[PDB]
Amino acid sequence: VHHDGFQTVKATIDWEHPMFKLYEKAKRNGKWNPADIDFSQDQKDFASLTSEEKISALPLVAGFSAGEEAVTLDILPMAHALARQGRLEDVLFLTTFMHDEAKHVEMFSRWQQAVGIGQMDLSVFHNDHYKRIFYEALPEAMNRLYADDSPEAVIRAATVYNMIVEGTLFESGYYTFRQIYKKAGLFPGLLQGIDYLNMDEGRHIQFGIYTIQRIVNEDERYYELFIRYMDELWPHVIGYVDYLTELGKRQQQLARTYALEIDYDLLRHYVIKQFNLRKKQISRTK
Amino acid sequence: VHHDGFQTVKATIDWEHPMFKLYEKAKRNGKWNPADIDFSQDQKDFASLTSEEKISALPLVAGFSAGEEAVTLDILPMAHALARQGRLEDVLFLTTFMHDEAKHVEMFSRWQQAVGIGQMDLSVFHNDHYKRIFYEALPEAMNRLYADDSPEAVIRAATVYNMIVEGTLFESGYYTFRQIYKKAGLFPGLLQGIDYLNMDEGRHIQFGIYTIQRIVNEDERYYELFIRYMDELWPHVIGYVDYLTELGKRQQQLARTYALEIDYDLLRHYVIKQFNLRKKQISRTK
Ligand SMILES: [Fe+2]
Ligand SMILES: [Fe+2]
Ligand SMILES: [Fe+2]
Ligand SMILES: [Fe+2]
Ligand SMILES: [Mn+2]
Ligand SMILES: [Mn+2]
Repeated sequence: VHHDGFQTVKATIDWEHPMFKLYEKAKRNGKWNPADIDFSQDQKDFASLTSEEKISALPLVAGFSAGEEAVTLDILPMAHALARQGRLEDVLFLTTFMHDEAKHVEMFSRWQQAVGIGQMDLSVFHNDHYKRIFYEALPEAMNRLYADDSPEAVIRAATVYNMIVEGTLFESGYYTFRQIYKKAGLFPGLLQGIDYLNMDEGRHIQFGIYTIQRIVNEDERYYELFIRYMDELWPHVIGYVDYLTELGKRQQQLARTYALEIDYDLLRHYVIKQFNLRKKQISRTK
Repeated sequence: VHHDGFQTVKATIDWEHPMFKLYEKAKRNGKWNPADIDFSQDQKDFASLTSEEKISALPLVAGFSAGEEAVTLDILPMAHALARQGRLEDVLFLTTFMHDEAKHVEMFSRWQQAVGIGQMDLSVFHNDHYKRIFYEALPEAMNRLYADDSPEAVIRAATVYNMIVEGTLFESGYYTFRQIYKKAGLFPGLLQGIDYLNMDEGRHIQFGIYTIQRIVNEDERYYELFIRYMDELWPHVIGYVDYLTELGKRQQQLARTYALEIDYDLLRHYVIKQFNLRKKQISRTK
């Protein structure tokens, strides 16, 4: 449907808008290029691994590649909904969000190619709970926005996308990967990639917090909605975590070899901790 | 609706895809930031102008600010349609397309703020023909893709967006602005902005050419469709050009003052020339 007018012809960008300020930061700090990462050492490292050390790494890489791909694709409806509501600064910021995700998908896919598992189908490490979140709930909640951009639909989208997928699962997965492979001294290029990624994702969660909070601010009721959508997903979050935990426990060599005490009961608590932490960034009134 | 799987878990990005290669170039050459442009001289220049020299510049700025805003918003459905068709490399490239446009809107809006016309409503320089293209035909053709992503709907979208708006009108408008204000020595910051912009837009047109050509390649019939949608818009293109021409002719001082022979009959022929040129980049068979 038509345009009514244009904000930058009638007025200007709102230079003080919190999302314009996040946009300015995204440009300043968003310069990294996955094509510049030297993966030659990751290649040698992965080859040097035994065939069962090799698979120890792959479940997490399978959850991330798919994860980054899904969120690259599934942010588009948010951008549309907010655009149609006239929230131009939000939209400007979301262009950097989307391009960041594109680079995240790119980065993992380059790592897979370079270490020589590009031809390998990693779908086999997505259990039913992973599919529920990434193959199903994430795209259902975002796509809904094309026909329903009610406060309730926008809170639920930002909750599933930003608070659970990015704010709980990805955050914990970055922590985990660094806890394990940084201590072993493995996969320097990938870890460099993860670090850049982790920095981008700091902005992304700030958009979700801003979005959920500005809706909650209109009406307290929406707070209980937020808490509820969080608790609804939790079973699928921990059920993916158990599945991974249980995979990694039946492969103990890399932990033995590189001699790393993978405290699964410490990772598990980080997930639990991230989740509660996200709840605390939304207040019933603010 | 659900995801079936993920290309970067089953396989990798198609590193040889023409849109992945355009994505890589966009990252390398897409580093400019409008926030870094020094507009202090543009401010002094605009103040130094007489009040009727001042308005000589504004119609074109009004067509561009709105123009950049519209295309920032109206590329989203293309990204969605291609995403839903599984064209991941296209989508990656389109993240850079969208962010480029965000910066284009940003750049003009900064120029308006800096020269002190930010509070001025420039909508008054959008005649009926401009509205037909930008307020109406552009968003109708893009949004259609949400419900109809037939070859025919995708060709028409790329034609209106990339071949007419960007490939004909914007291209000509950049040429014009540089023909006039570069020769006068005015508005150095804006021209710097326009130059960066013109470089980004080289990639954008290559996506539209790629998109139209890959559809035409399936079936010659679509070529006549392409030519026809081009010819349908032309009246609105030249009717905006006459309106501008006719504005600039009833303001002759800046042309007198800065002593520039604004050959309107040379600009007019550039528009005609860009248009035919775009037709020639699509072949009935290739
Ligand atoms: Fe993210
Ligand atoms: Fe289960
Ligand atoms: Fe463009
Ligand atoms: Fe007319
Ligand atoms: Mn990401
Ligand atoms: Mn542009």
